[PDB]
Amino acid sequence: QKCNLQGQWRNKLGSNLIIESVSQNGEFTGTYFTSVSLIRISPLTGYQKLTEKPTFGFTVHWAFSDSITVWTGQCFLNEKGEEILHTMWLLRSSQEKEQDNWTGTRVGANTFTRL
Amino acid sequence: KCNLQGQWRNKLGSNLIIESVSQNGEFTGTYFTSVSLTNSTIRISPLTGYQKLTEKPTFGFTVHWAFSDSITVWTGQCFLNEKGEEILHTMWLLRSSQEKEQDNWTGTRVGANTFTRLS
Amino acid sequence: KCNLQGQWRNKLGSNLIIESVSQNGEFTGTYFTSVSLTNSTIRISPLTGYQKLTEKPTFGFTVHWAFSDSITVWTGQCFLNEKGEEILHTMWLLRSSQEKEQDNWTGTRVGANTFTRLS
Amino acid sequence: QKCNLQGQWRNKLGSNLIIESVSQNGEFTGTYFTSVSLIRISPLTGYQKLTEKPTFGFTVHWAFSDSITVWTGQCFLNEKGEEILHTMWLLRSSQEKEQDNWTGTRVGANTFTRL
Ligand SMILES: O=C(O)CCCC[C@@H]1SC[C@@H]2NC(=O)N[C@@H]21
Ligand SMILES: O=C(O)CCCC[C@@H]1SC[C@@H]2NC(=O)N[C@@H]21
Repeated sequence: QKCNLQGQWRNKLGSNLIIESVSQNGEFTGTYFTSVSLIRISPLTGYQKLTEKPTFGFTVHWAFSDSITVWTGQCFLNEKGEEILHTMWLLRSSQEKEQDNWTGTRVGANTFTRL
Repeated sequence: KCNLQGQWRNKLGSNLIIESVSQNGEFTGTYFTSVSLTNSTIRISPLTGYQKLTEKPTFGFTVHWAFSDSITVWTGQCFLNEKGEEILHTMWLLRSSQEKEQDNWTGTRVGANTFTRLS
Repeated sequence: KCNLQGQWRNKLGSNLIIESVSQNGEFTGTYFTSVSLTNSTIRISPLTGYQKLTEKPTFGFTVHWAFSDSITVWTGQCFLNEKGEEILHTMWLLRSSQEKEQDNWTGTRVGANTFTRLS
Repeated sequence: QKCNLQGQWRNKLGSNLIIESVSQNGEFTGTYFTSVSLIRISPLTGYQKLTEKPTFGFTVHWAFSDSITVWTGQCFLNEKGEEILHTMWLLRSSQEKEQDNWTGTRVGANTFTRL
């Protein structure tokens, strides 16, 4: 356990984060399955650092919606010795007009643990 | 619709280049920041993300800084302004690498930037 | 130092008025927003907050919207620009009232605004 | 238990939030005691809504520091029937120059429970 993000993860909302083999340069791909909404299987792409307790970020391209979410976070080993992802996210909604842009960005935080 | 391809700058003078956009909305490119937290030499850094292929597309991307242990993500939407020029309204989160879990709370900065074409 | 007292506007046309500043940094005033989530009639709403009484003061405040169940908080810093005019750089969180705990995650919007004096 | 914010609260960082009697118009005052830093007793001022499951916000004026934090959130009764504050916050640090403003705002989330 050294925070190679590869594998399946869940958050408290019940969403599933599936991350593939991390490339030599830290790039990864995967799949996001969400139970909440403002059933979707959506692709993601991002990067992780190659260090101990890596930082990372990724974008989910929500299927059948005009929204996008980005997450960024860092992986740590908790007190019980297990890997936890601490994240914060921005959820962008599509606005009809430029003047409505101020309303288009939600923010939040979630922790992921392994399935 | 927008064409996120090409070169953009923000008010800080940072340069965003989107190299290619695929039919699934995925894109790749580079980011050259005019500002940093670190005292290390800034270098061009890679990015990956997605856009919607719609009118006034939303998009998001991650920059994997080549010169620090940080990561930044942006998400935003492209509009045409009054003059009919393309503008990307974005907000971003900058993650710094913390030493221990107990310091996690200090690790995330937030901000906004608007990108335009090079004048 | 800045004098946060008086009238300010942001790029959306919203009007921030700071009525008074006490020696402990506490201030009160009102906010009139040019934009809202609701379709209800916008009305002037009260605010309370604090500034540092330093050069280039940081500050924060909360607006208790009079016409909705939302709350917004801003925090920022005052600088002098190139022309020697006062500017407040802020970021804000807008909390909307959610029906149930399970919807909490949808409840917080974020953004940035800069405020200047009335021209 | 109907989310009158009055009383003592703690978050997972071990900070203490002390909120006084809420006024007729929803305004409140109080005191914030933090264990983390970038011992402080600091004043706060803010407002709560007068509704069920009230939203709220407040500013803490950190003693002996040039920083400010604002929180905004909503109070709910959890599954065990107890009051929880779900919050997000912006922490502003004082920058030396206008050009450094981009680096001055941290963001986060915390949940408070009663002491
Ligand atoms: O110093 C680091 O650790 C990485 C560089 C951070 C650059 C930040 S990220 C958000 C903001 N927008 C930019 O044009 N650059 C900065
Ligand atoms: O509609 C509501 O529920 C309350 C009005 C929200 C106004 C928002 S808060 C942040 C942003 N800055 C402004 O000048 N007004 C909007």
